[PDB]
Amino acid sequence: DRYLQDKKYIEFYVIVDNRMYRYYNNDKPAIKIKVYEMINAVNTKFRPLKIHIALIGLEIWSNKDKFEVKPAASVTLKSFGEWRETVLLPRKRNDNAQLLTGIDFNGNTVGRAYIGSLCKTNESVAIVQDYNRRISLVASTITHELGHNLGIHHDKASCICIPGPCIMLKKRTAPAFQFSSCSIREYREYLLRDRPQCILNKPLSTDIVSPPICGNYFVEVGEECDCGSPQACQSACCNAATCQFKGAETECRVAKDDCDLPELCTGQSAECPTDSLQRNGHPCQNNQSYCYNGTCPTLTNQCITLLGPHFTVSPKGCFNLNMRGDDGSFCRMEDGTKIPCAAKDVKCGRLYCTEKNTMSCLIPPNPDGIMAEPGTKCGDGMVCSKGQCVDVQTAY
Ligand SMILES: *[C@@H]1O[C@H](CO[C@@H]2O[C@@H](C)[C@@H](O)[C@@H](O)[C@@H]2O)[C@@H](O[C@@H]2O[C@H](CO)[C@@H](O)[C@H](O)[C@H]2NC(C)=O)[C@H](O)[C@H]1NC(C)=O
Ligand SMILES: *[C@@H]1O[C@H](CO[C@H]2O[C@@H](C)[C@@H](O)[C@@H](O)[C@@H]2O)[C@@H](O[C@@H]2O[C@H](CO)[C@@H](O)[C@H](O)[C@H]2NC(C)=O)[C@H](O)[C@H]1NC(C)=O
Ligand SMILES: [Ca+2]
Ligand SMILES: [Ca+2]
Ligand SMILES: [Ca+2]
Ligand SMILES: [Zn+2]
Repeated sequence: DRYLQDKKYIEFYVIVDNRMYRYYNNDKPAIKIKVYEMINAVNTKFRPLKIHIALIGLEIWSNKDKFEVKPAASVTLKSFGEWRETVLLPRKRNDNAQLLTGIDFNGNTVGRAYIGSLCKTNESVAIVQDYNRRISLVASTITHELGHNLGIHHDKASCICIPGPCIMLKKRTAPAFQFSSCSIREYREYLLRDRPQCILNKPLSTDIVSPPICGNYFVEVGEECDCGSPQACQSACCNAATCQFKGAETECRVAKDDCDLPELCTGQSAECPTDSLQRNGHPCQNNQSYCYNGTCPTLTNQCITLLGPHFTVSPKGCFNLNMRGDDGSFCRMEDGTKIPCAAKDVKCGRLYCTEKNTMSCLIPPNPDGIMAEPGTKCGDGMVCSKGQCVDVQTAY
C-alpha cells in the first residue's frame, strides 16, 4: 500500500529568533524575503520525494526570544521542542517547526534535529543557524535537518550522488541539490514503519503565509493550476507560464476514429479529461457497426484480420449451416458448450469467410473455432451478445 505514491505535505512553521533579527539590522522585509526564498529552495530539493513544505506560520522575535536560546545546540533543540509542544501547538497547528537562529552554536555545529519525528508533539522540530549570507547554503542545512526529522541518517561513505554533494553528507562546503539513493530508501522505510498521519492532508491555499510561487507545483492564491515550468509541465490544460487553465476550445485528445469521442480542455481544470469513447450501440462505419468498448466489430473485418485483405464475410446463406450444431457449424452457449444455432442466432456462431466478390462459404481453420466477436453487428438493430443475436438496447 501507499503512501508512497501520494503527494505529502508538511504544514511548516518558522521562528526567526531575536539574534537573527538583530543580525538582519531589524529589517523584517529582508528577513521575510530570505525565508521565502529558502523555503522555495527546500521544496525544489524535496520534490523527488513527493513532499511539499507549506509555510503556514512565521514569527519574528523582534523584541525578545520566547524561550532561552543557548549555544549548546542540543540544549536549544530540546527547549524549542518543549516550547513548541507546551506553548505553540495548543494555539497553532503545524506538522513541524524550524527555529532559524543568529546565535553562534558551540563548535562548528550549524543545526540539530530529532530523527524520524514527524508529527510527534515533542520532537517535530529542528534548529538551524543562519550562518552564511548564501541561502544556497542555509537552505541545504534547512533541507538536511528536515531530512533528519523525516527518518534519514547521515550518508555512509558509499552514497552516491553526481555531481555536488548529497544533501545528507554530514559535512558540506558547497550547496547540496539531491538526496542519495540511500537517503531516498531510508525515508521510504521511515514512512512505511511510522506511517506519520499528519503529512497526508493538503493545506488550504488561503492558510499559506509565503507569497504564491508560479511553478512550485502547489496551487496558491491567485493561481488556477501549477504544473511547474513550461518545459516540465505534464498538464495538458494548464498554461504553465501564467498558472492559468487553457481555454475550452483547446482540443487535448482528438477522436482516434468514429467509436472515439474527442477530449477538449474544460476551461476550468488543468488535466485533459479522461478518454471517453462513443456510447456502446452507437452506429459506426457507415451504419455497419455498433460501437463496442470504443471499437466497431464487423464480420467482414474479422474475416480480414483472420485471412487477409482478399477476404470478406460469406453470403448470409452460409450461416444457416450453424443450425446444424455439428462439429464444424454451430453456436456456443455462454459457458460455451456447442449447440445448434436458433435461426435468429446463426451469424453469432461459427464465422464464414469468402474471397471478395465470390459467394463461397469457407472456414478459417481453427481448433476452437472462430465465432463472431462480442458486439458484432448481426442484423439491423442487433449485435452478438453471449453467443446470441440480440437487440440494442441490451445495450449491453
Ligand atoms: C517525547 O515523546 C515520547 C514521550 O511520550 C511519552 O509516552 C508515554 C510512555 C508517557 O510516559 C507520556 O507521558 C510521554 O509523553 C518519548 O518517547 C517514548 O515513547 C514511547 C511510546 O509512548 C515509550 O515506550 C517510551 O518509553 C517513551 N519515553 C519515555 C517515557 O521515557 C520521547 O523520548 C520524548 N522525548 C522528549 C525529548 O521528551
Ligand atoms: C469490454 O469492456 C467491458 C468492461 O467495460 C470497460 O472497462 C474496462 C474494464 C475494459 O474492459 C474496457 O475495454 C471496457 O471498455 C468488459 O466486460 C466485463 O465487465 C466488467 C464490469 O463491467 C469488467 O470489470 C470486466 O473487465 C469484464 N468482465 C470479464 C470477466 O470479462 C469486456 O470484457 C470487454 N470486452 C471484451 C469481451 O473483451
Ligand atoms: Ca498536516
Ligand atoms: Ca504555486
Ligand atoms: Ca476520447
Ligand atoms: Zn546531520
